[PDB]
Amino acid sequence: MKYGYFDNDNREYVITRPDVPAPWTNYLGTEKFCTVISHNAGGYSFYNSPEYNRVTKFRPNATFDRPGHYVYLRDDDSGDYWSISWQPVAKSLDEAQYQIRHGLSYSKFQCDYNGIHARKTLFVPKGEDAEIWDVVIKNTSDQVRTISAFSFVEFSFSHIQSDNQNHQMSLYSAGTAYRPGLIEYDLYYNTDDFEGFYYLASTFDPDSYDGQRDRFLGLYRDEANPLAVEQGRCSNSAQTCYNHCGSLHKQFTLQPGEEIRFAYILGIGKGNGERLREHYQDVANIDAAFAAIKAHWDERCAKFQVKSPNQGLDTMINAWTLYQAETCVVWSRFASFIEVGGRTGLGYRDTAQDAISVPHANPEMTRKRIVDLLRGQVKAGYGLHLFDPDWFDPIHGIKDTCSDDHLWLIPTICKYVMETGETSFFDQMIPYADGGEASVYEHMKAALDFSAEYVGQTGICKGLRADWNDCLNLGGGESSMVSFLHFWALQEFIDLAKFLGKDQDVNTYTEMAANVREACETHLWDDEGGWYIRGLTKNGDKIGTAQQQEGRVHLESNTLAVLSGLASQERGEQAMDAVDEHLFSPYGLHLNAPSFSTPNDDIGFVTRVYQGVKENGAIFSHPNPWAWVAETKLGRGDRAMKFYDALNPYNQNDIIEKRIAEPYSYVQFIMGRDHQDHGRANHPWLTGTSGWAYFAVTNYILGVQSGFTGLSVDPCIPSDWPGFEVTRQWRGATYHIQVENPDHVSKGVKSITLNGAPIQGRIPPQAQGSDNQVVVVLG
Amino acid sequence: MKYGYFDNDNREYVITRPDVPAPWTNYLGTEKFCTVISHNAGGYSFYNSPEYNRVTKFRPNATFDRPGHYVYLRDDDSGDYWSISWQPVAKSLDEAQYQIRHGLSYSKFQCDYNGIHARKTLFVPKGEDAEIWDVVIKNTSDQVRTISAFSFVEFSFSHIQSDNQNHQMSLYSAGTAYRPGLIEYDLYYNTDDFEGFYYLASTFDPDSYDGQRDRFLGLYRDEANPLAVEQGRCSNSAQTCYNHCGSLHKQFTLQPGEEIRFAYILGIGKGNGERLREHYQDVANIDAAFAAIKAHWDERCAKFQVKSPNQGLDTMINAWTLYQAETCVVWSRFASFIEVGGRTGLGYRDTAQDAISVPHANPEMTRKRIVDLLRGQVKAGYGLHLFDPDWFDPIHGIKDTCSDDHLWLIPTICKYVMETGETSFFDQMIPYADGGEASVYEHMKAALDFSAEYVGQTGICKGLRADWNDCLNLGGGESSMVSFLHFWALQEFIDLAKFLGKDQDVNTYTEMAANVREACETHLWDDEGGWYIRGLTKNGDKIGTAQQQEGRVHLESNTLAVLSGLASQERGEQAMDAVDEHLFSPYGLHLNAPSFSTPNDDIGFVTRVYQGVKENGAIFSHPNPWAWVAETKLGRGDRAMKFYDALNPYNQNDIIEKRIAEPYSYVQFIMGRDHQDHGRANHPWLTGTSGWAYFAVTNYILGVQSGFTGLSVDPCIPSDWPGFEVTRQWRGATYHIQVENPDHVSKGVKSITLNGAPIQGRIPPQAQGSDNQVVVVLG
Ligand SMILES: CC(=O)N[C@@H]1[C@@H](O)[C@H](O)[C@@H](CO)O[C@@H]1O
Ligand SMILES: CC(=O)N[C@@H]1[C@@H](O)[C@H](O)[C@@H](CO)O[C@@H]1O
Ligand SMILES: CC(=O)N[C@@H]1[C@@H](O)[C@H](O)[C@@H](CO)O[C@H]1O
Ligand SMILES: CC(=O)N[C@@H]1[C@@H](O)[C@H](O)[C@@H](CO)O[C@H]1O
Ligand SMILES: [Ca+2]
Ligand SMILES: [Ca+2]
Ligand SMILES: [Ca+2]
Ligand SMILES: [Ca+2]
Ligand SMILES: [Ca+2]
Ligand SMILES: [Ca+2]
Ligand SMILES: [Cl-]
Ligand SMILES: [Cl-]
Repeated sequence: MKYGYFDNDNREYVITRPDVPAPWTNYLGTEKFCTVISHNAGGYSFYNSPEYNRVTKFRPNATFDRPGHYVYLRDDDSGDYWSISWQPVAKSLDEAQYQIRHGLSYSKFQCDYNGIHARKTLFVPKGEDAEIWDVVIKNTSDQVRTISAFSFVEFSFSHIQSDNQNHQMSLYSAGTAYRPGLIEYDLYYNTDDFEGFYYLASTFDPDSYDGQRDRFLGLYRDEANPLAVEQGRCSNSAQTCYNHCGSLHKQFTLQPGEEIRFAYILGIGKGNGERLREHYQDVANIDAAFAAIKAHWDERCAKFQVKSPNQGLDTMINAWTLYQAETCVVWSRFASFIEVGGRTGLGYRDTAQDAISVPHANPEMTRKRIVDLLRGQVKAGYGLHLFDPDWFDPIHGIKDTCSDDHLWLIPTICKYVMETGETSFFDQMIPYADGGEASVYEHMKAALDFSAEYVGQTGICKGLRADWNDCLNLGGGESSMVSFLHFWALQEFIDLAKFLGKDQDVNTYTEMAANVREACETHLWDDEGGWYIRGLTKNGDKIGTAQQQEGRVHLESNTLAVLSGLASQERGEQAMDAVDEHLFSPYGLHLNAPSFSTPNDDIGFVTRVYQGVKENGAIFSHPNPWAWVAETKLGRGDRAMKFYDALNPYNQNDIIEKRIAEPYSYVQFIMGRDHQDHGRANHPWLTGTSGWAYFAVTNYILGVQSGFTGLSVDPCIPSDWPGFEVTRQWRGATYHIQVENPDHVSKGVKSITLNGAPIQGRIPPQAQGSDNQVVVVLG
Repeated sequence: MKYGYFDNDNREYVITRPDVPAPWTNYLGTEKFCTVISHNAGGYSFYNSPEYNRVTKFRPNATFDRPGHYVYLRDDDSGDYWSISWQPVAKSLDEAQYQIRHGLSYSKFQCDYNGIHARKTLFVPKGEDAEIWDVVIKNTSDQVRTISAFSFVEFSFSHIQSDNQNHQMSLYSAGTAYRPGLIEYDLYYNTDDFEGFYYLASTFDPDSYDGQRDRFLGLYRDEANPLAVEQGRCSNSAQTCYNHCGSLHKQFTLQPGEEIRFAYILGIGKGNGERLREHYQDVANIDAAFAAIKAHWDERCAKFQVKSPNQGLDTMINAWTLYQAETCVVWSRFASFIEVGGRTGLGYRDTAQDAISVPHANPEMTRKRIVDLLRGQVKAGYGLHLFDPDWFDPIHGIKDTCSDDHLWLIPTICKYVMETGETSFFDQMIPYADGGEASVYEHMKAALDFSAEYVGQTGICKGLRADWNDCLNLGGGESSMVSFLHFWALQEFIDLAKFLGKDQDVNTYTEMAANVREACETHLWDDEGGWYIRGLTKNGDKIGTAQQQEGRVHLESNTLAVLSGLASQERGEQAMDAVDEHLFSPYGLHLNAPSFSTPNDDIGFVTRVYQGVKENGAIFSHPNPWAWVAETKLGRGDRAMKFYDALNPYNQNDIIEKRIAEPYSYVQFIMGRDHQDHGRANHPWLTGTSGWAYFAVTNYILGVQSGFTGLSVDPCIPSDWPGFEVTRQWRGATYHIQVENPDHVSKGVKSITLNGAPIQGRIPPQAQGSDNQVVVVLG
């Protein structure tokens, strides 16, 4: 079963029927004002901080996703009414035809019902902290029609906790006032004239309005049947206290075939509403704003485009996955339909990894996030697991420290400089979260040294509070995952030190890496099973061996052993063969097998989690891309693509009855084989799987990698691929790459020509604005 | 407009139409399991801790109060369905007749619709941690009817925060399993077999069941139209993860006039569901449990009953206000439809005051709360503003300390001993919250000494974080309210010291009281306005003077000046005349006038609050009873009764269009004259107004007071009252008091006879079980 399809030409996902088994969302905004909106217009907006500056309310985890940003239409001759989005009125699907087009930073809602065609485009324009509701109403019937339009949003008390509880205070913390075409919402206790005021404006001069939720909706009614809409007019309510809304109404008379256009604007700050309602009265200004949003992503998408034999890969890499990855970098991970309160700010390992994915498209935000992370690192070398970057914009103990957090930043910083060429970044002085300062370079060394310090007697990194797996809590125990990550970070740093001419550091960290490899190869390999163990408990018991009944094969240890470059080709192939044989499923790779069932606090909370769920035996998406990278390093492109195709949301467009979640978005996890709902995807959008998938495909499968001295092209693809093409923008120059595979191999470059001339090795960075033809022949 | 009436004979409030402008709630439970239920069966249950052991979910502050504890009925011949409570199905009120009877610790729901009579009684039986749903269905039509019944509750993830957010974790934290007539809900991460399991059972053997919320309700449907109910059968769902519910269904065939009875049971703990569903199959056990709940309150009500010329007073004192006050003592203040998360445990000043109200009816719980408060006091003498008594069941700094908290405990402890005669309580050793221990007596002295230490250069108590008024934040500034409270506490302690023969302490605290009175009479009286000021800022500027434009007359300072006994009769009368002239309104006494409008942090947050709202110029109920007491001390009974009648919810039974809130419950505050909604009552049930109102009427208007050596009767009533009668149980003996007012005075006892013999002064405590005739003649 399917509910829509991908429109490649318009870079939009088209939902043809709104009765999807779950809300399929999209993100509006690219700067500070953000809206998480569903295909049923449910959702909410916030400014900068989802926790402290929510703009409109949201009642989560319910059968309906309300409230939202709704436009109700009413036939004033019959009294019939419906919404442009299917919900909340939910007019029969046998009578009304709905369509939703989710695009990059905008969503188009359409409804054709009983002679009236209506369209509503919701998007947050660049340069403003507001959301435009571009509405078009057309009379397609053969008679004159009189249609009234009503808007609705329920204003938030701003702090999520105040919307959910402590109403003894929040119910008396705000008020509404009305001015022509503008409902002004005042957060009475917020003295800031910008952040302390919200508004809902209309480009038309209203016939009626409502600022009080209880008056617009009415007693014993909700968003599905507002009293104001049913009766055909608002009550012109506005006062201090209780719950507030933004409802503006206007009646229109339409001749047959006639259409009208107007807009509603939801925004923040005094003065802006009056200004924007006037500005957008000239629809050309709305079209210009929309064009700017299209340009924003056209510019980003153009920097990396691929044409290959795999349509699913092309569709996702050329738009959707780039989009999802950058959304994570810009908006972090705490504002979705799943993350709706509590945690806020930046997750250290999350943003550290996300930031490695799109420096080619958004170097400015990538740099900003990297600086945020460096400011969030303590002198000891570790990172603050969860923090608000605004805290350090010009601290927990070791007990709350996760062992992997800080290490992820090394490869990311190196990649940022490789991509931008901003070598001076390493000399920038950045303060530590707990006092003092150091250059970016020294911050990196502090991280590498920390992991060398916190090891066990055999040289394996301690797991501490938790490693990448939040449910693997070893403390004094040791993590294979962390040691492999340490090795990867060390390899990256060594290359940097060589490039910078830091001979002393090259020797120091080459020696450190050598010790890590020796320790891992000696202690972490299980020669009976043929794979790498997950780690060891504080008591020295190995976790993940061939003789255990639970949790024998783990995805993190085996994939990272290869991704880091630590494992030999021989052990790498066998370990990954174990991954394929025991963890692969048509929906992707399971995190571990068999699932844990016996509580064991020497291992972690994972042993107390349902089988096939979350960290315990489910298909946790994030590490899947690590397997793809591992396979490319082993030179097995067909294996890598098998894994890619299985997890690619695009290929599950017609199995929604099982998947449930958006076919254009990677999710946190899919129920594993041990759970009856095996196949059901959970938590779309804000997962690091997106950035890693993008990074893995672009840098390893397609094999395009920026470097300190040049651009490398070393693909690992399915042997049956005749070749592929990639357009890559790097440091202001364009590289038109054509890969040919006449002998049908998977990996191995026979020759590379730059503008007709054969070259050896990397492609040196060419002049700004230059266009270069790169032909790579495999063999 | 009215929506119901008081049924004095059955001690119930009868709601005749369910479309009340707000949810009118009741509290089920008297031990550990509690349910906050509305007249539309909306609401939730929790065990001991509302914050960490919520049993069923609640989506607060919305147009509908859902979810709840619902029973859906369906005519299987037509497919028509409705709920016993009006909502959530909301069958037309022109077709169905609904009635709700809220009683003491039970609620009766009734629905008569199209030939079917249905009744549902919800109550938490003593001795069990569960809620019984006693259902009776009767076919009143002239034909055979086939009716199916379905239950519904949405199980909570237990921690309120987990229901509201962090679903990335909570959605996978529980599961359901089914056994005959029992849906077992497992909080997977809670290892306790009792607290970690909930259930919904039926006395009947089900035809179908549903443990998954999404299957019972269905896609794009909610509690108003569950798919299971519409189709006439559940899907027999049960699994781990996602949202869970407790739905059990059974079809019944009823001959004309035939009726059936069965029950649903919502509860906690493994093993209990299977046991109780069997136990209640014998309806006699349900009736016995209900009889125990009736006995519980009959015993309590009988200890103080009044018969006077004022029906509203009698109705409330003989049942409703006693009920509300004890509900506060037992369940604290953090579980209502307003308090739904965040704060939990005990508020120091709140429980300290509440505990003075019902020691005659529930001495055990009163003692328990007093011990909780003593354990929550630090060596310095002050109390922890908000704490969980379970923490100290065998700490903030001075910056978070409120200046009044600890003082309220003195009069309360003295009253407890006067009431019970447990003089040995003073010698009990109780540990301080921050280490060390001291006798109850010494704990009290530590509190009194603290307030003598923290004073300004003129001898007035510092306001610190805040005094009784949470929005009056003076810090180094001084509070008139605190000094008056200190004087009251000192007077109470001095009497105790005298009684115990502690001569040294008598002299010490008599001297301390003398200094407080001199300082207050010299510095706090405004001789231009004729009242007591509210306090002084840290800079020495008086707050509440005749020359100021905002906040001239305050209720707290003027009432407490008299209640404490500090003010002279002359100043007391004039100050209270200012209260009457400037603060009285038909809805009660305003807290201050004029309202504040200019932000002034030297005074407090009250200057930043909307006018006529909350602490800024609204009718804050809590201090109103203080005015009643003040008037009785001045001997003006008519004035006291005028204030009582104005605030008495009972008298507002037919002005619901303005009041909105329950006419049987005192509320936190009523919108003041400065707000357009003047008259609207907010936050019923959990307000200290109830305990204070009960204490004020019983001890001062009716004038019945227990003492260390005897019972006192010194009433202050309206001069036109011919007299009144009171039945008082004290220390195991009954006192049948008859007050006669032949000369029509307001206060002043001419004679008192005990069993026919004239006596002078207090009535000595008589023998256990004795019945005594007390005749008091005023004059
Ligand atoms: C105006 C306002 O919101 N006042 C409330 C006050 O009534 C309440 O007692 C306190 C509890 O912490 O919070 C706020 O101060
Ligand atoms: C099983 C489970 O609930 N796991 C989650 C984990 O996925 C998440 O990353 C972490 C965040 O603090 O909380 C829990 O550990
Ligand atoms: C935002 C967040 O806390 N994401 C975590 C991620 O850091 C962790 O690596 C992974 C595995 O446990 O689970 C995700 O939920
Ligand atoms: C439970 C609670 O915090 N109740 C407070 C009470 O202590 C305070 O005396 C009063 C006046 O500010 O306001 C109530 O909301
Ligand atoms: Ca037409
Ligand atoms: Ca404001
Ligand atoms: Ca160019
Ligand atoms: Ca009949
Ligand atoms: Ca359990
Ligand atoms: Ca007796
Ligand atoms: Cl994730
Ligand atoms: Cl209150």
